[PDB]
Amino acid sequence: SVSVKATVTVKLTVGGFLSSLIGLSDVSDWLGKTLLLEVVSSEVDPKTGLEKKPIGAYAHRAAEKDGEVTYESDFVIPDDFGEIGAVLVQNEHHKEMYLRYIVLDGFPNGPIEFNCSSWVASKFDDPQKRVFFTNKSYLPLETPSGLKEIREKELVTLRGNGQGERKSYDRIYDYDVYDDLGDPDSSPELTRPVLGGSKQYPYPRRCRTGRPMSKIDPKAETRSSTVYVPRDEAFSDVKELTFSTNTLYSALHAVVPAIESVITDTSLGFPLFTKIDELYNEGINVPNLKKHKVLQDILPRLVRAATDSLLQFETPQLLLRDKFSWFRDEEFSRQTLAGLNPYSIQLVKEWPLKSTLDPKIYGPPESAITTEIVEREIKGFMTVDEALKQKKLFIIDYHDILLPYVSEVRQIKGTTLYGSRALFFLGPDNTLKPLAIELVRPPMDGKPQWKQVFTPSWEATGSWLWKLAKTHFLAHDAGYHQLVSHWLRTHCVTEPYIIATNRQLSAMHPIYRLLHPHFRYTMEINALAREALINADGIIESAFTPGKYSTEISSAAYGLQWRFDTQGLPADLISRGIAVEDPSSPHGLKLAIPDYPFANDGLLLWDAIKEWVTDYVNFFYKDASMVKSDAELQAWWTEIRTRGHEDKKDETWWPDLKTPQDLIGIVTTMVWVTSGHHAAVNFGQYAYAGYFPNRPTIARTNLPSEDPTEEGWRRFLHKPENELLACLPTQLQAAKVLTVLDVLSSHSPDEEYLGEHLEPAWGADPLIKAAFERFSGRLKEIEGIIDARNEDKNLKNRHGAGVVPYELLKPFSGAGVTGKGVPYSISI
Amino acid sequence: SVSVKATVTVKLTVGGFLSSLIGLSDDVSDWLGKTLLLEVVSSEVDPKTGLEKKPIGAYAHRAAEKDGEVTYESDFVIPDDFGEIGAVLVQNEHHKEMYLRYIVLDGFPNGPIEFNCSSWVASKFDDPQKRVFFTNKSYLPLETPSGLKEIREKELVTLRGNGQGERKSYDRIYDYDVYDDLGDPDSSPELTRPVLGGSKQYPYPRRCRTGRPMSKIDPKAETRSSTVYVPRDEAFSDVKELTFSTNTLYSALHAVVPAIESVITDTSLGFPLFTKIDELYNEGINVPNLKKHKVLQDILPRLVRADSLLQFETPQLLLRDKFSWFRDEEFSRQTLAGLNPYSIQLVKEWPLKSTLDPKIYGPPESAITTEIVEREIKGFMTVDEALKQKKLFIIDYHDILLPYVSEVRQIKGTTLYGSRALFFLGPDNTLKPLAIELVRPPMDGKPQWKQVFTPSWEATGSWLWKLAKTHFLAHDAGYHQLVSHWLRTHCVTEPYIIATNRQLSAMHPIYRLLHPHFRYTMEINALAREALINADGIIESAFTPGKYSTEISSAAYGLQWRFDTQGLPADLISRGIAVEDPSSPHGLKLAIPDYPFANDGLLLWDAIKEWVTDYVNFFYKDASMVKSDAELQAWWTEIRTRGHEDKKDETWWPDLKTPQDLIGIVTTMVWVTSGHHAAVNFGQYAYAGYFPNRPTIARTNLPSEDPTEEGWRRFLHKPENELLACLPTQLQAAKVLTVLDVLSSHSPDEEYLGEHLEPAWGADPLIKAAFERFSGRLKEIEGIIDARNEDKNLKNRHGAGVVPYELLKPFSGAGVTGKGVPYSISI
Ligand SMILES: [Fe+3]
Ligand SMILES: [Fe+3]
Repeated sequence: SVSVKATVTVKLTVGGFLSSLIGLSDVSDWLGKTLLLEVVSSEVDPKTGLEKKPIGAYAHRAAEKDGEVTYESDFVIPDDFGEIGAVLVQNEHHKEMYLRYIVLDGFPNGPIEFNCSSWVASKFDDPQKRVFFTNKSYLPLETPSGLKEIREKELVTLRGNGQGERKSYDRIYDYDVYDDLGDPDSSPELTRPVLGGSKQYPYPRRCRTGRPMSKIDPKAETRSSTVYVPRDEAFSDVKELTFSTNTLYSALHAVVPAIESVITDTSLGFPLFTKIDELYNEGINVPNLKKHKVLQDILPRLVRAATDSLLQFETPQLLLRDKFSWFRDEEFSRQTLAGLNPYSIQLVKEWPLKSTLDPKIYGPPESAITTEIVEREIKGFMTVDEALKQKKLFIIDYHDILLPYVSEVRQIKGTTLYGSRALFFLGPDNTLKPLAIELVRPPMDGKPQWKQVFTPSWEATGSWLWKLAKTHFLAHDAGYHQLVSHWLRTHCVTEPYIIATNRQLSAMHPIYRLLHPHFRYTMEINALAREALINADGIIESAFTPGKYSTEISSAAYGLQWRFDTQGLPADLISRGIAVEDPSSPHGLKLAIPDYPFANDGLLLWDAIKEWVTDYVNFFYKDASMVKSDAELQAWWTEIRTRGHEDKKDETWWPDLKTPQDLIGIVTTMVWVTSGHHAAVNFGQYAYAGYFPNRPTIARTNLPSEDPTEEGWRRFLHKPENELLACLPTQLQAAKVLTVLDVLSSHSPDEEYLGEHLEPAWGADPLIKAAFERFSGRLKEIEGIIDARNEDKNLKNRHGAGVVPYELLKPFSGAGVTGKGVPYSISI
Repeated sequence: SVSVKATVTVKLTVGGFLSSLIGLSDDVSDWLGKTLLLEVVSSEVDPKTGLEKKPIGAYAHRAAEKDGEVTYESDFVIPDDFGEIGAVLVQNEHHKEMYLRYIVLDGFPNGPIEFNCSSWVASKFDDPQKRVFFTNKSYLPLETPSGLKEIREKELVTLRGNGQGERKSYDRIYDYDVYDDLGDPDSSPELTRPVLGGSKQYPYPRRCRTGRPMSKIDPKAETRSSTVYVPRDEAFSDVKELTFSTNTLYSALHAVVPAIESVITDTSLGFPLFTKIDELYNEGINVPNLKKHKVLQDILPRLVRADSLLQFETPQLLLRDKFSWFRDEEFSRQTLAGLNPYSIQLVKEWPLKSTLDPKIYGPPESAITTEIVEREIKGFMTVDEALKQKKLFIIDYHDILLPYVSEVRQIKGTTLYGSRALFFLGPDNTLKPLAIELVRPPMDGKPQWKQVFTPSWEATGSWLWKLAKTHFLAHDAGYHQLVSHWLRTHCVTEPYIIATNRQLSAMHPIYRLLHPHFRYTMEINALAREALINADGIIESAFTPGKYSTEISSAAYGLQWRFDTQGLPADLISRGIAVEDPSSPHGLKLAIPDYPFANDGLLLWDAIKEWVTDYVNFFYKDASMVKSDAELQAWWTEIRTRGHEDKKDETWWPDLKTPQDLIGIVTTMVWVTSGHHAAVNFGQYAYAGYFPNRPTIARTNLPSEDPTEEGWRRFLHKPENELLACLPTQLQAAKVLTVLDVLSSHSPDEEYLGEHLEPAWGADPLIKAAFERFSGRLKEIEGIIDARNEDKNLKNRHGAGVVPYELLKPFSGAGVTGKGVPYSISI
């Protein structure tokens, strides 16, 4: 018999810490007397073939260091037991405890580490014993015989039965539709359509919460301020208060209601551009502030010291470099390639431009952007048909997706809408020139279709109409960026992958341990987004052009455009006509826009990631038969298509999962989206939209040339800047958006950067640890490649007088709003 | 024997009132005087002897006291055989001078006899010779009544003086003398300036002789003085209100400006933020040494408010559009409708080429190229089609500026280039800027530096374009202020005024036609040679050429100024903007059809010319009457040979032999004093009050001129700090903004072209009728212009955020209205 010492390290903390500290509803009641431990053998009883009996041991307290308590248990294990493959834990305390890790000592051949990083419920809440595996990873068919049944049982435990209201201690991962965003029990004006489950509103599923349905609106799930996620996905409880989720929680439920308390007039615009400059210079006095000093610690870039507090915004990086760049047309076009939404521009392949909408409903489909209008601005270089053949015309085209909403959005007080197109021309020095913006209003109110084209002009009136048309198009791009490029294609579509990973891949599965850092933090951020960002009267509705139709439009974009096989960066660039496969070219891709900072730097990250994923997959899957025979892997991919993205389960574009290369393609796509895609659309938000006239979230008024009256037109001619002010966000909308965007762009102190620190199971296997080291080195090299590109005067889309260097895909960064740094996961 | 009563009306006031009120240097009781000796002069000689009858006397005695108008009174008796009275002589017994408004003779049966005096009558102790005032009837010299021939010629002798002496206060002597009082070589060899006028290298219009002693350290320099002499009646400030243009400007240059120079002590302190520039208009500067005046808050309300607060009003350009000053289309629109519409000219020859000495100034070929231009315009037409169809236009300062670059570049706080700016007229008749070329001549051993800048699609070329615009705009500011404004109006006009008083009798009809167009100018120019264009004056302290600024105006004078291109039609033809075409409006086909200054100016030209035609034709029935007018002939000769002596030999001076010749000369003169001056003067604060739109100086070189790796990186990192470093200092900005707000303000007693007539004009029925037609034509033009500013097809005056072009509307109220055309150069 061998003597064994079990050391259990527990973190000192409590759930729901921040809510109290900032005032929205003892230390001795926290920790328990003892913990029951059971060591589990990796091998079944030889000869009998049944599972050996776990050997128990109760564990008691010992020391307290660095905010972490140790629990100790000295026991003895028979020698015919074999290696230990897992440990079972039961909490006898009446409250949950957070277990950091477990070390088994006294073994000759070495210490045995278990990575817990989990809350262990009070047995009185859930009597089921928790199992923790060693850092050794196994395909299902390689599971040690003594662990095969416990592996399957734990998966059964996390799947649950698809019923019941989820309790805070549950660990059950399952799907449901977005039926929780409206508030019909509060007003029928807060009623919202269910997103997911129909041909008309397709949508990714989210984590099932199972709260009771409303009696007023039986399709709506009742609202709660405590939105369930499985217990360990609520990372905010064991992170510092500067953690992303904690800072965003504080902004949405403390700072924003405080803003709404001092800026009560919801229709008060800025009367002067100087008043906009005050947001950054003098700020806003907010006398209302519960626990004001705590917020000064949590949000130092926002809440400043003094019984009352000052809300004051930092200068956005765009303005620190060039106070005037926001109205230069070349910076407008530069930002389609290097700004916060690099995902919309595509190649023009058909000419003239023509809508696909039913002309019997939406009016004449021919674009008002004419060949002669184009040649007026490019002919000193080339003709239109020349430009088409040489891939020099590019477009951002929101016409067909936005026009079906115009009539309805225009019924909302304080906003309007157009179908819009922005046309660009790639010059000889590889910089974009904006050629035209077209704005359409469909036939409605008995009037016919309204349609105009605006261009940079030689005279003041057309020049001002151009500026107002940019404001409208920019507001459409803000909505598309926030709802589609950002919310839909990262946050929203990823949550079903997370759910399926926990439902179908065992915690000891290698692909689970590969995906895990890329999936942390996201489910909890998304739950807060459903509670306060994309809900009825939430942040986006209150400040973006489409109002209450904002989230529906992301459903339409999902149904119309989203497919898994174009989410990887090469396939996205190819799909938009920006690249063609070319063995001669860097990365195998010939770019029709050669200086495209987002895409140039993204392909460096894509290759580095792919090579890491290749090394990892090849370590565990030596051939196609090992892929096809992995029942967990196959069940995982199947559930992603059939439940997570159920509304697209029948589409033909889903990749096969039959070879190791198939798996590499699938994983690289997922983890590129959660790291670099999200980073590129997320951490530049304050830099470019913090000074909101550069990127307004809403254009509140129609163009003066839309059915003008003599008196309105004369107002426009007299004081055109006042038309822009009346069109730009209100003071309340500006403060709310700036507050949220500053938080979203901020790297928390404990941000986990792509390829900086390895996972426990990765560092436990020498060949994986080595591959991670090569990955980390590749990323550090990429840092140096990007830094040189930002000093290259030939790359005018990232280097120039007053130009912001493109750093959003530099992997590593310090804390704060730095404009660089790529986390593993969607963390904010 | 007829009994007549004289009613002299004298205004209660004293000379130099402002200088006391502004605390820099006798009580209402002692102001006036005791008696006034009046002598009536008959217009007819003795029909027997043919000798002049003697004048009938009478002492006038202080009689009444009303309305700041004290009247003297004198009853006396005139013989039956005296004749119609043609003049009255006046003598002042008081030790102080006095200012008479008018003299009325009551009693004669044919009506009252009214004498317009409007003049200061000195003490007999300073000048004993008595003062003659004529009736409002006008006479050519040969038509002079017999009893007035000798008095007429001797008043002219009195006004001319003896070409020597030092001019005293009470003097009324008009005479010429060169520009040798701008330097101050007697307080630094640095504050020394050359003499303008006299040399084939420093030609210049003459100015009013002051007589003050020469320089103990420099033979060719006149002493400096706190009182600059103009003939006594030309010092109109003494009888105008404190709000009068000359009074407000005296306040600014001698009170406000020194107070600013007392706080803002760092002559190199730039603006650290653009937000600091905005505070000029929204918060002001605290200026302490201003409550020493507390009169400034009444005289300069737009400026001196409430340690006193100097705050500036928002210029009109920014009221319409905070952002128009960034826009390339507003830059180009202002060559046609801004404060300097006189520089743009048609490109006739391509390619551009310098006329300067290649072995001193480098290759003369321009870096503007056909392929460079076609890169922007081929969407509309080729270069050859553009020159053939008159679609390319230029403002070219290269050859005049390049010779000064090396010397100006030795001045700390400034630099210089030779510049060209090229434009293209598109199909809706709006201009687009194509390129600016900046040139530095070979100096310091380096070759010629020459770069062309254009509107760009990339941030670096666009910021270099912005910086090139700043330099070009500084050059246009200097050329506007020194040439378009100072030289071609104020400066070249003063000799006309001098010659008119020297050679045309006050009773001469052309004297009386010209008088309102010449009022106020001489006193303003004296204020200018004392505080505006002097060594270390306002211009030198804030304008790109610094100490070389006035010389450049002499250079443009010598190189370019000719009398026969100063009329508006001849100016337009000379610049290639217009060709003579009987079938176009005004007989002129305009290459730039929507050209607000030229369109509106030709309306005024035609209205003025028809008034002058009517007046001249009333008095000169044929060429013989023009040829035999010894006064008129001596007038034109003195203007050529003495007023503009350095050009007296040029072949372009018009002849003066026919009524039509006279109409052309006068119309040219009075267009310049009214519409020309108004168009370059009263939009100054509107366009240059927000000085980044029109900076008076560009203090730093382009970053692309022999760049260092480090400086180039500063430029890339924070390009708006390059622009701040180039833009005027906080001292320079506060000085120019002060001056321009004053120059752009119409005093309340501003006399607008064709509103009120002169006394002699209203006295003759056909002249009055002709004036009424003139006045109506002008009122009509107001409504023509008002409609033009509502025409959306006239994109150069109508559009979103665009300042209407109102600078040549004839009538206005007081203040900085941006409209209204005075008779004269009044500010
Ligand atoms: Fe995000
Ligand atoms: Fe003037």
